[PDB]
Amino acid sequence: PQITLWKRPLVTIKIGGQLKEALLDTGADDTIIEEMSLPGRWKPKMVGGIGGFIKVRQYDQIIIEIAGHKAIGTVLVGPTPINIIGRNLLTQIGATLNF
Amino acid sequence: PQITLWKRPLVTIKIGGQLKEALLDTGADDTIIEEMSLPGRWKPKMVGGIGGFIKVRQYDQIIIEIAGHKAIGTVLVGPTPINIIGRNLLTQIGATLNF
Ligand SMILES: CC(C)CN(C[C@@H](O)[C@H](Cc1ccccc1)NC(=O)O[C@H]1CO[C@H]2OCC[C@H]21)S(=O)(=O)c1ccc(N)cc1
Ligand SMILES: [Cl-]
Ligand SMILES: [Cl-]
Ligand code: NA
Repeated sequence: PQITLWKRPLVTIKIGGQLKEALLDTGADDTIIEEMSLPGRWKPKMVGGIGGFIKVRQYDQIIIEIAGHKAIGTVLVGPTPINIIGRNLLTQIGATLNF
Repeated sequence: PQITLWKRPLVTIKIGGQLKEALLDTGADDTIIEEMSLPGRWKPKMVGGIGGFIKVRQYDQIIIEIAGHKAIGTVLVGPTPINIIGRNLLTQIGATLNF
């Protein structure tokens, strides 16, 4: 796909057996999803942005289908106002910025 | 250019005659720069990010060069942790997301 940026670049993802919508975010180092359960081990992390930091759970080796493209990587889970696909998984689907 | 996402997509910007670095951020509606002086009047705006909201100064019709492309548009100034180029100016320089 080529995605213009006139509106937010929202896509459908599948994670943990659940379909969700998420923002493709080149400004995010990491992927962060709103509170949900995921299997396996986790460790606590703080992640910071505009407005300050939030505490999240870091799960490693989680598979996510992103607009029909599979990726595996770390997923943070916590009180983010929107689900965000960050660079750690955007690389894996071959996403690039073009101008 | 075609910019991969293995590293942060940082580019040089020029605003008020000064070179700065900024992040190309598809997850940002709005361009926001760290504190600096800009001409004209400003308007109030609240910006909500991962960690809560911040107050910023909204300047309209500001001339800004981004990675060698000319844009003229709205720039917010406030305590962002990093200079960010959001979709309002990414559209002006013709940027798309591709995968
Ligand atoms: C601020 C950037 C350096 C980092 N952010 C990614 C960014 O794209 C967020 C992503 C985002 C989007 C919506 C709400 C919260 C965060 N956008 C954002 O805060 O933009 C604000 C300015 O324009 C506005 O439009 C969106 C909210 C405003 S972040 O959400 O804090 C974040 C930080 C670290 C990770 N790993 C993942 C995400
Ligand atoms: Cl990862
Ligand atoms: Cl104010
Ligand atoms: Na795991």
